[PDB]
Amino acid sequence: SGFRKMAFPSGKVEGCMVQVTCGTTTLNGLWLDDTVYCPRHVICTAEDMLNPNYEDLLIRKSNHSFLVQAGNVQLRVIGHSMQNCLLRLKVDTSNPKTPKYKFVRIQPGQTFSVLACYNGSPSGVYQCAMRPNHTIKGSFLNGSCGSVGFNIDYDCVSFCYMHHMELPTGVHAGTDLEGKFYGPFVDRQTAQAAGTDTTITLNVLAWLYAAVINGDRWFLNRFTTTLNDFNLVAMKYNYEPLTQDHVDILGPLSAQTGIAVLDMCAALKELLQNGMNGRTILGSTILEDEFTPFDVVRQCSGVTFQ
Amino acid sequence: SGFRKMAFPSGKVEGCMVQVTCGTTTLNGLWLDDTVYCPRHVICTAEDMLNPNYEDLLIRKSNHSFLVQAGNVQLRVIGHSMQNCLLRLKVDTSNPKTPKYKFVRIQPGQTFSVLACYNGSPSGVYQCAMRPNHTIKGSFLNGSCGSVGFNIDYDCVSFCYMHHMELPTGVHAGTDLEGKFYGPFVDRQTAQAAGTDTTITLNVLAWLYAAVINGDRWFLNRFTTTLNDFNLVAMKYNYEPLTQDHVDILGPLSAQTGIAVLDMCAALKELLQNGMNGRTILGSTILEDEFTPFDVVRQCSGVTFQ
Ligand SMILES: *[C@@H](CC(=O)OCC)[C@H](C[C@@H]1CCNC1=O)NC(=O)[C@H](Cc1ccccc1)NC(=O)[C@H](COC(C)(C)C)NC(=O)OCc1ccccc1
Ligand SMILES: *[C@@H](CC(=O)OCC)[C@H](C[C@@H]1CCNC1=O)NC(=O)[C@H](Cc1ccccc1)NC(=O)[C@H](COC(C)(C)C)NC(=O)OCc1ccccc1
Repeated sequence: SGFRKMAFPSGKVEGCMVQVTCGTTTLNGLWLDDTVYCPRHVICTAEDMLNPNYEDLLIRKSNHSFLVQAGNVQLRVIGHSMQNCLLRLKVDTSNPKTPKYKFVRIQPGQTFSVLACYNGSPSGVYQCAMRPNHTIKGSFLNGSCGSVGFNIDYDCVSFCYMHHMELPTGVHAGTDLEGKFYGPFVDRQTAQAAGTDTTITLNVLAWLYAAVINGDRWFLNRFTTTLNDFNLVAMKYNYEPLTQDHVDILGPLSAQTGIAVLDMCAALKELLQNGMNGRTILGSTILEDEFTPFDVVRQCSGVTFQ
Repeated sequence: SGFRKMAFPSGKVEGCMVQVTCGTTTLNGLWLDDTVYCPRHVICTAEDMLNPNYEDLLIRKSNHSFLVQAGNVQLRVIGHSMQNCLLRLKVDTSNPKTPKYKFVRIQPGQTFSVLACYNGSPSGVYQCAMRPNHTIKGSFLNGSCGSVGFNIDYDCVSFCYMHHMELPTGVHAGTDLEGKFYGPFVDRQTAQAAGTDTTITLNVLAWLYAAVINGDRWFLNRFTTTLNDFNLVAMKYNYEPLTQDHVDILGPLSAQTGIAVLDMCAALKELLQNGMNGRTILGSTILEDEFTPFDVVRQCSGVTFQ
């Protein structure tokens, strides 16, 4: 029993974190086989973070412009190239701790673990959702750039995020490991703001199923709803519209609990309209939207506490 | 910016997790140097979990009664002994991945990271506080026994918890790494219940400081309180009494924000009496009590957003 925001074990990722220095700028890099990946803003001049031309900045660099440190060991850079908003540095040594890995671009509403890092040294690990507005609600300080997000399946690490910047609202923006930003953001310190965010409906429903699996039914009701009638309410409360695909994704959780998806939607409709009446769900006074259906299945028992 | 429940990176601990089997019972063990530590209830007969006499059960075992698996490698047991509620198994191989480590008994209100494990395989990592009633609000399923809790300072792992049991309320009980239970619990399936819990006042105050450091002041007020007058209110709302030692611990956070501890106590008094008026603090609609002053200092900027 219990239900916690749970990150993946971070060991396979810790073995890949290095420090990258260009001029007086230091940030984190990710070392896989003979390549080190890092945010390309490491090459920005101290004087110009507003209008960098990265092609013009990079052509002025040699391999020995870049210093790469893995623990106390210096890695010699033997090649470099830009890929979108990252740099790919070739080094003289393949990382002996390289795990089985893939690069994946995650989708809005999906979750991942973040390994917060400073000066190539891992400091903490926590779970994040990719928000509908393509930001994450992370926890990052100066020095955290190049920290990575990932998921693990069996023994394969799926890297999905590298950290680049903080927006005015205190939320975070970054790229996949091909260097393409999540959302409309750009790596320059020109004024940018996160779009309006939305509550991840699918995740709220998954979490209500988690609550039932774990033994709590207080918030259910005798009613049902149509998908379209639910969506009228969803719009009012700034929830994402529910789709048939989302209904199908919830099949396994529905089956384990014996609660039809549209019946759980009716329960959710009532919670939105009436509130929770001073009660909690899985220890929460609010409706949680950062657990996916996959996350619920991973963490909860396969046997419902009936 | 941001504020998240953040666990320590788990790699140093993952390298120590093994599987221990006696008869048909399998659980997790912790492998450090040439010793494997695990819950002694691994030796319980399938028929008797109510009244085991562990001395009588253990004397009936040989070294080869115990099977220890590290990944796909079998570790030969060459000695065994009971220490309180754990078994200490001596094995033929010292763990080459043994980190610098200490065993520490943590105190109520303090936090640690839990590495949830099944069949010797780490599955997830999350942060827990030791509750005043000596339980933790974990997330554990069948097979999780022997999962460990820890903190990390510099490169030293301070192990503080090994998991043994779940109580009727869905909360968790276990031992330190000397095998002594936290709280009045015993490792037998005789009826037991967690004592009434209390809110960790020191942590709530630390978290209010975190909110100020990160830029939010909405909940402050023009008032102060005496320690004793605060405690009258604390009793009413089931908060731990605040002591001068707790006031002294909050010195550094008070200094960084320019908010005197008793002034923050007045702010907290008002929040208890009046509620939060539909507002949130660090994204929370309630008062969070699972971040210590140390946790706040670890995670927040050393510069207040004034
Ligand atoms: C990682 C690098 C670093 O630490 O540099 C030293 C400050 C850092 C990660 C953030 C630090 C605190 N929390 C974080 O998540 N990233 C940066 O500082 C970004 C650096 C950069 C990006 C692109 C080109 C060149 C440099 N910059 C930002 O995150 C910046 C905010 O700066 C700080 C110092 C306040 C964090 N964000 C930004 O410029 O957003 C666009 C914007 C929005 C509104 C007004 C102006 C600009
Ligand atoms: C770890 C071992 C395991 O998985 O065994 C197979 C079930 C497991 C961890 C819990 C599983 C689910 N969540 C957990 O945190 N621990 C146990 O199952 C404990 C085993 C044990 C303890 C002491 C002597 C011998 C065996 N037992 C319990 O946690 C038990 C609850 O059992 C389950 C199966 C429902 C989890 N708790 C208990 O007996 O508490 C005392 C009590 C309270 C009220 C009425 C009767 C007894």
